[PDB]
Amino acid sequence: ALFEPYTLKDVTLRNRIAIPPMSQYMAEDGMINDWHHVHLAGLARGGAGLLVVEATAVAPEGRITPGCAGIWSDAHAQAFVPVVQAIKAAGSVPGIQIAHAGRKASANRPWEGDDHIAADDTRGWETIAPSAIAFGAHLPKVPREMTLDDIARVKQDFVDAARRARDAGFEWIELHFAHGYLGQSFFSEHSNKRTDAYGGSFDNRSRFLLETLAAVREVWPENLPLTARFGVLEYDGRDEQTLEESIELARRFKAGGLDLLSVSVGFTIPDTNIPWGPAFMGPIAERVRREAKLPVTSAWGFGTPQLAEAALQANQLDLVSVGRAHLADPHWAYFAAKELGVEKASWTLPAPYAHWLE
Amino acid sequence: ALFEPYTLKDVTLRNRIAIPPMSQYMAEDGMINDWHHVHLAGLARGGAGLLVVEATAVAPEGRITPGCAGIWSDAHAQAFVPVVQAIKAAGSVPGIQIAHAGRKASANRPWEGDDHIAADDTRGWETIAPSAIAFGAHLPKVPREMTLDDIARVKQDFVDAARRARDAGFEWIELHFAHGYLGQSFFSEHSNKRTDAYGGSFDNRSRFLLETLAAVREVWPENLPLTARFGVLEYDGRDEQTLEESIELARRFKAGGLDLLSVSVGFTIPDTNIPWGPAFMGPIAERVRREAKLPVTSAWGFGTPQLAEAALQANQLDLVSVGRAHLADPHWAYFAAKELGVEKASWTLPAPYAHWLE
Ligand SMILES: Cc1cc2nc3c(=O)[nH]c(=O)nc-3n(C[C@H](O)[C@H](O)[C@H](O)COP(=O)(O)O)c2cc1C
Ligand SMILES: Cc1cc2nc3c(=O)[nH]c(=O)nc-3n(C[C@H](O)[C@H](O)[C@H](O)COP(=O)(O)O)c2cc1C
Ligand SMILES: O=c1ccc2ccccc2o1
Ligand SMILES: O=c1ccc2ccccc2o1
Ligand SMILES: O=c1ccc2ccccc2o1
Ligand SMILES: O=c1ccc2ccccc2o1
Ligand SMILES: O=c1ccc2ccccc2o1
Ligand SMILES: O=c1ccc2ccccc2o1
Repeated sequence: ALFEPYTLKDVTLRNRIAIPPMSQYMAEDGMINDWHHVHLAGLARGGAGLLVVEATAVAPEGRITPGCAGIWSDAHAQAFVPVVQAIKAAGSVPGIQIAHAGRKASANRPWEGDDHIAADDTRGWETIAPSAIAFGAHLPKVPREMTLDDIARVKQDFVDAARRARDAGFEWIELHFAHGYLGQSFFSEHSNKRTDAYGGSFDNRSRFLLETLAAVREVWPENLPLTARFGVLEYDGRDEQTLEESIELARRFKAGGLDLLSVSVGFTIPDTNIPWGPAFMGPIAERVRREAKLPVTSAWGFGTPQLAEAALQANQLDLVSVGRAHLADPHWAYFAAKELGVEKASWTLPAPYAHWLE
Repeated sequence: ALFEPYTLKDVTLRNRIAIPPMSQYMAEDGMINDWHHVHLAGLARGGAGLLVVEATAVAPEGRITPGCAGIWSDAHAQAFVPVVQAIKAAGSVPGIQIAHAGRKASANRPWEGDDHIAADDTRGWETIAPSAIAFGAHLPKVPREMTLDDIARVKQDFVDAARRARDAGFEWIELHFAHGYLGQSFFSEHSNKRTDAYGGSFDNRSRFLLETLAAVREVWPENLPLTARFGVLEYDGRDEQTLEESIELARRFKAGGLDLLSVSVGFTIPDTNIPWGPAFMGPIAERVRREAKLPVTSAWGFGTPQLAEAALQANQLDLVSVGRAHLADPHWAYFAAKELGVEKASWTLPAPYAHWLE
């Protein structure tokens, strides 16, 4: 099942293996470079059906860190063009995740402290969010409460980013509404304490996300998959109520033209108890898929090829996202094809490799 | 031992893992392209101490196939510059193998027949060699016997190639005197039937190789390793006599400034019986190392990390060359570091990978 193709709108993936967005923290002032080119091109040649580029900020302040990729100008977008073209030459579908880190912005690279940047560090910047409340823990900075104009500006930033992504040749877009960043923080009552149209009720908390989706849909081609990543629960002791609301929003996403949902955990606050384990998201993704009638992918521990295969056969997932295993071995799809007994497994790879590995 | 550094002349490799030349057959009219850039850069980031670029023809007719890389003009050399710079940025030493395919030239890509190109195929060309005798089998073309001017011209081609390699920034050069191509074919009595100064006696058969080495040494910096690959036996029933002469030539190579010998099998003729097996070259490489007092590397089946480690501990090898395992997994050095219990094995890789794999 892992090596059956998948067709969504006009796009066909050669298999069900997706490489999820994985931030590299190697960009400079948002501009990607040869780190990203070789990294992504090498992954595409590894055999995966879909490669989703790391979180790419729609605005400078929406980067997580000083090394995050950005697409907030045409020059930033044009930098993606040769990379997109290399992914395509390798036969993988190029996708990109567009993002805004919200209150989690202005942080250090994970191997450089992983924490909010010190006040007098010239690299740092003010963060913005639905409400002036800090994440806490290693991210204690209190964000600035967004004005209605801020909200309009960020929505337009998402539109501009999607427009650029389209024109750079991406065939698959993913709105980053997960992992506690801006979009996730608008939906969660933990972080959203607004009393205007963007806070309070379920309708109001959903509003930012739904409007951003609608605005993006105006510029993103109908025949190319339009997707999002969304944390559907927090493991914060409110899981049944949170999952119910998240599934309801997924229904609204679908009605608003969303083709597939990448199902994640919220990470909106630090005080949680996540039951980490191989493929632990499987049952959650399946419930979203069933109850919203929407294709899904998810991640965490699917680098064991048999787990990926089991998830697909059980219809918990439509695509299986495999992250860290691809940092370890960019040719993981070849490893998986062998593990699963695929005919001519070496031809998961391009000829100059496949010929010799048969 | 596999992860101890190695210093040769002014060059220091971060470990004893070498990626040997592996032809990609993806070049056009000798010019390399983004296939080679991403392929080589990705390998460099995988952790290997030394990356030797595939056989690169010193002249158009010295390509094995229409897809082989070339360095027979300054424009061909300049194309290597960004690749060399990427290898260095990744902390690997960039080397290159310069070559002339001799009677084995003008062949199809291995996945396109692997045989001599048909007479009326517009891609083909006349081959040149010490004597007009065919390899046989899948390479039945009779080469043209080289004139003394041909020999002068090819030596100068090797000099020009080494000069270009130097200027492109390579830190390690390997003369391809192995695998039945031009250099190997001059040394072997099977293929060299000349009656002039370049044939007959051991001195005469060695001459082409020794003069080419001397000529190259004039332009290749003294402080950068000067090496060659050389088939030391054929498994043709003449192994003791052939090994004795090959070791004698290795002594002459050393006296003439050779820093390290990549020990191989000759492949000069098809009628042989090679005892293929994991690390089977080990005992042969050790005998050359001992009897010529010269550092060596070799290859074939060392992708099993424990075999690589054993070879080094037994002083059979100074560097271990690992080829096909790197086509399967460009991050093989990381796999090896884990297998061998290296401290902080993930940091065999660059930070954007290592941080997450610890
Ligand atoms: C280095 C790294 C970078 C990541 N970057 C992103 C990102 O930019 N956006 C995102 O939504 N998830 C990101 N993730 C989360 C992954 O997409 C994925 O969900 C996670 O690694 C779990 O899958 P795995 O066990 O196969 O690695 C990242 C994960 C890692 C390890
Ligand atoms: C695809 C491929 C290309 C190769 N190209 C070259 C080459 O250009 N020059 C050379 O001397 N050897 C070449 N070789 C031989 C390798 O360098 C090496 O000796 C051989 O693969 C055995 O090592 P291994 O078992 O680790 O693969 C090539 C081997 C392969 C599989
Ligand atoms: O959305 C994200 C962005 C970055 C990241 C890094 C490590 C782990 C998870 C992550 O999720
Ligand atoms: O799988 C492939 C096959 C061919 C190719 C050519 C150039 C660049 C990347 C490529 O990837
Ligand atoms: O194949 C791999 C290798 C390492 C690793 C580390 C963390 C998570 C997943 C991983 O997968
Ligand atoms: O010198 C060489 C050049 C190419 C090659 C291809 C496959 C196997 C061995 C080889 O050796
Ligand atoms: O190992 C590395 C570390 C950094 C780096 C930067 C640019 C290109 C390649 C690189 O490789
Ligand atoms: O790791 C590997 C995987 C495949 C393979 C095939 C032939 C020779 C060596 C190999 O090494």
